[PDB]
Amino acid sequence: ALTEVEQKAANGVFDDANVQNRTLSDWDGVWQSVYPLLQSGKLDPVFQKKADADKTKTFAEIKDYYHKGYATDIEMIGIEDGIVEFHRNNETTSCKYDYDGYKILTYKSGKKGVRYLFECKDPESKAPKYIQFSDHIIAPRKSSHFHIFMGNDSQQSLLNEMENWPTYYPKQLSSEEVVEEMMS
Ligand SMILES: [Zn+2]
Ligand SMILES: [Zn+2]
Ligand SMILES: [Zn+2]
Ligand SMILES: [Zn+2]
Ligand SMILES: [Zn+2]
Ligand SMILES: [Zn+2]
Ligand SMILES: [Zn+2]
Ligand SMILES: [Zn+2]
Repeated sequence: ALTEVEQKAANGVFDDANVQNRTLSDWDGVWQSVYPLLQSGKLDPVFQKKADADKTKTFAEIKDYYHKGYATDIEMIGIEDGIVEFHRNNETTSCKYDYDGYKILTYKSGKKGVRYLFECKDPESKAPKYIQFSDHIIAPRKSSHFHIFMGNDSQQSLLNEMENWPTYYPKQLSSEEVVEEMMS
């Protein structure tokens, strides 16, 4: 359902003038971490497809890359009415996040991506002070899945993080629906 501008942008190619602000509501819903899907072998067909289409890396090497990438103990994330809550160890934290703009990044490959920045200003909240969404979308559209970076140092410290990117899909998807979306 993507305009070809959207299409190329999801592949990391776009001009800075086409990036646009996004509200937190683009991420409304209940989301499952995909790390447990990795840890149970259910994402293995993704890693094997990528391994078979690339001469430089083996299945195990791709699997280890995404094991590092997806690792997190935030199992679920719920987003609604301006509030993000993070599920961890049978407890949640939550905050009403304020939008703080976006940041356009150029990866070492030459591909580009956009991070959408939010900040918690609730002295009562125990949620992360800074979060960043990144989901291969650069202008308003309901997200299909997202990477999130979370931290309590600064937004810049998050901008530096390129190895760990907890990734989330809608709760209702089965592991096979997740695998199918990932192979596209
Ligand atoms: Zn620019
Ligand atoms: Zn090797
Ligand atoms: Zn709730
Ligand atoms: Zn509502
Ligand atoms: Zn919970
Ligand atoms: Zn991605
Ligand atoms: Zn790190
Ligand atoms: Zn996708």
